[PDB]
Amino acid sequence: GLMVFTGNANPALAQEVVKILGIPLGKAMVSRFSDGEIQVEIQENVRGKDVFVLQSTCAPTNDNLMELMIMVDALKRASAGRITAAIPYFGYARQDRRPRSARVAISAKVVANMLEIAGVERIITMDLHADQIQGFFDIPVDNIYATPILLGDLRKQNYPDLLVVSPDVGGVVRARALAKQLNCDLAIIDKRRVMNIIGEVEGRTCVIMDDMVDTAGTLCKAAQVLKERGAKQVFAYATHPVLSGGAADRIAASALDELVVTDTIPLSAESLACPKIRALSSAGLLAETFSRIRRGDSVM
Amino acid sequence: DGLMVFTGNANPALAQEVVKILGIPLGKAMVSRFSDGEIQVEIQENVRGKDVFVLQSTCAPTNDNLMELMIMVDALKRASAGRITAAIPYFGYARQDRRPRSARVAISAKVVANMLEIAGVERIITMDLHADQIQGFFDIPVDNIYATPILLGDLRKQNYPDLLVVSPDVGGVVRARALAKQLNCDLAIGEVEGRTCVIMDDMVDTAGTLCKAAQVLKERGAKQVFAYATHPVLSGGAADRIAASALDELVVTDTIPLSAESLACPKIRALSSAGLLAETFSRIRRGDSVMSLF
Amino acid sequence: DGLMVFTGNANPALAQEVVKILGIPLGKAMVSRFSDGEIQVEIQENVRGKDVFVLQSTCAPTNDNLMELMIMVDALKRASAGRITAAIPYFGYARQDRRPRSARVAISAKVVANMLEIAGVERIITMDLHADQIQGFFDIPVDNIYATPILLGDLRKQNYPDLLVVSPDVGGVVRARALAKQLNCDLAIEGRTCVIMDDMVDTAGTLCKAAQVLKERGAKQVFAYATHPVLSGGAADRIAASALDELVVTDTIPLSAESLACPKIRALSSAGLLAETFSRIRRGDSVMSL
Ligand SMILES: Nc1ncnc2c1ncn2[C@@H]1O[C@H](COP(=O)(O)O)[C@@H](O)[C@H]1O
Ligand SMILES: Nc1ncnc2c1ncn2[C@@H]1O[C@H](COP(=O)(O)O)[C@@H](O)[C@H]1O
Ligand SMILES: Nc1ncnc2c1ncn2[C@@H]1O[C@H](COP(=O)(O)O)[C@@H](O)[C@H]1O
Repeated sequence: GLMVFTGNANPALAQEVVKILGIPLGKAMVSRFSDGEIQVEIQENVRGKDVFVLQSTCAPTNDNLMELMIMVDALKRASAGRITAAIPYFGYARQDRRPRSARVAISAKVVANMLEIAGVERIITMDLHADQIQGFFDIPVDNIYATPILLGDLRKQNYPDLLVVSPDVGGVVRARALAKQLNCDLAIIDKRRVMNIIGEVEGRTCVIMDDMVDTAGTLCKAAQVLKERGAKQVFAYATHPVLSGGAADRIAASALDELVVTDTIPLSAESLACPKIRALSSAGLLAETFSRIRRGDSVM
Repeated sequence: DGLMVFTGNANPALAQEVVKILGIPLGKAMVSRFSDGEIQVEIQENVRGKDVFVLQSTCAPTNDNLMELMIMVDALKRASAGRITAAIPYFGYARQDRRPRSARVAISAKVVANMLEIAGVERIITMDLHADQIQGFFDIPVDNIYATPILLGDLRKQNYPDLLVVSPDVGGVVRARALAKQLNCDLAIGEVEGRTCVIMDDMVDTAGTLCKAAQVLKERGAKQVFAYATHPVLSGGAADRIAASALDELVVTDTIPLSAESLACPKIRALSSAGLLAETFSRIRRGDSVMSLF
Repeated sequence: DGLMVFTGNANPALAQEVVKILGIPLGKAMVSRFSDGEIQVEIQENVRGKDVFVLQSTCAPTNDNLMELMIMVDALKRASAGRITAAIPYFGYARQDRRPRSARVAISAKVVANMLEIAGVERIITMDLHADQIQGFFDIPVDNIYATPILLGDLRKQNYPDLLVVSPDVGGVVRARALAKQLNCDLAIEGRTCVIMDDMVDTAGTLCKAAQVLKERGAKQVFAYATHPVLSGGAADRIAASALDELVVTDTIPLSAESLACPKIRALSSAGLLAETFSRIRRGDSVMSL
């Protein structure tokens, strides 16, 4: 019953997922017409099958979302038994509210509604930006943590004298949790009119952990501030390597020693040319989730 | 009064011309991008209880323009707009209106219909919808307006001798004979020598079909060949192949903005659909008959 | 196994033949009328957890046959059917699929799509749907099957001399070339045997004009094939009197008394094609492979 299809966002990652699952990748043309409208054709029988669609909605965001939307409709109309959208990086997640009642959209909610009306029956996502996005859906949402992958690597590196750093006074909650888990010290960076650091950073190898890195502006600003307070090294772990706005070259010039990321969003040719950026494989964690959910489907 | 018109980046010049005719300013909005390319939207004006029309064709880039419309509609809805009408002169994805011999494809135009309704769109205005059945993909009111008064207006103005209407296709003889009956001239699909031939389509994309017909018609001795179409999709080497073709001119509307290479091509002339849209909006606002116009 | 098939009054005989082929009994139901003419339905056996198919063309009397299907679906749903599929070989209201230029009309085919879905229908099976765009009126899966195999089966079965596929209307000239290609014969818009193929026949007006103007101008024989025999308002008389040599149709709509009487009208069984479609769907096999 289990089938897996992919869009163009992450096709290599999907091949690794099905490899582990011991199944072939479902065949589909996912392409464009001459005018740039999305052309999709499911090129095998999906009738009554349990279908997973692996497509992060990373850049180009709207294209990847519409690829997903259209694939879902084709699968629905071809009478798939069940449709799951596996969206490791969730595009528009950062637009989850209207700050100070600004006349903006709650885009994460539009996307939620979009997927539901296309006929998506459940969501799998990774390190979702805000827990509250789960309530934008009236269908089941499974949010998986890539923390094991990242902590796995950080441990292999055996850094002395490890210290977790919270870049801002947001995730102090989560930074203490990480520091408790590796039982090391915690330091916090903040700006009161980035100036203040509480906890001495002097002899420390500092580590920063995040859901995503975008421009890398925060990571790189934090890293300097740490080397300015004597830090030996600064390392950044992040699940989703968005890496827009000349981030790779900003990283290249920074006080940051290394950026470790997941392969949810494949690396640019620029990023692959950047020795400070290194990827880890999220495929095993994805396959394990697909298998747990599949087990549930065969209960009834 | 109460009426407001907004626009994304699909067709800004058309929007400006529409509001000029309406006698109102364009609604203030930032429709932009974040560094990662996700759409950035803020309504920069009060819209509470207002009768809001969003003017955005879902032309290329199709998905970006559709999502701008989606996100603007959400922004407006949450800012408590009284009513939201999507004015989509060119409806992208309209050609995916079925599954051919039931191939395992999407009915994309239905997906988009569902998306707009779920975002909070209450009414649709569109021009020369590729398929009339698309009106049935919606459960909200759909007004399909026609560029015929513009295109026929201009064609009649030209005052061509020995005027003959041609269906380039076969799946177009119905519309073509209706057009022939309205111009009272003969119809070809027929006899052609010595006569000025006119083709009317709702759409022009690559022009491959268009230009082939012009060639064939001339071979059989057509005096001149003219083409009239509402929507200038015009990809990818369309403008170039129209230039190099037996086609004397191609007249279109401005529902899709012309490219640089299309603006360079001296055979492509574009007519404003702005008057047609503005009168439509205006009639809708007063409850007057829209049908009348066509 | 967990498969159940019920019929309304639109096509009882056909449903019995489908069900005979499948090797199962027809589902026990009363589908009838109260004294005032309101639909009376009771499901007279247990359906819970079962995979229920209802076979009902919404041919004339359209609204009664449509309302029978609505009421049956509701009763089945409330009797906890595991799943409901409406098998509607002829889909009534299919010709109302748009609003023409200057007409304040309903898109009735869509009202019907909405009705069916709100009743609890989960999957549609239909035959030679009049406009493919109707599939987009539903947000449930729709399987449109073709009667070409049973029509072409019969056509080849009588080895007509000098066969020529004819397109009568300008509309379906495209698929007329696709038919000719499949029989490897010519296409027309003389002294040959002409076959016309169609989705349906209603008044037979255009068929009969076509048959005449083919005959006037030469043709040996004229034969017509159409899946759906609607055949309303004088159709049988118009056909008897026409240049047609035979009209061949399927049994998705049972022949009225007048059509039965007309020796030019011959009906083929669609039961094997419906029964194969049910099995393939049930097994998860591909339908379009047919
Ligand atoms: N794709 C994006 N890229 C950069 N910034 C964004 C994006 N989407 C939303 N934002 C901004 O980030 C803010 C939310 O950030 P936060 O306060 O950290 O949850 C929103 O108010 C937006 O202005
Ligand atoms: N954006 C597009 N550009 C070109 N062809 C398309 C597009 N969308 C759909 N089609 C195809 O064009 C055909 C519809 O054209 P028509 O036969 O004129 O209705 C279908 O086979 C579609 O798959
Ligand atoms: N039950 C019906 N009988 C006859 N004509 C119809 C019916 N329903 C709709 N129509 C009209 O038939 C035309 C399309 O049908 P067709 O000629 O089969 O393509 C439209 O102009 C409809 O208004």
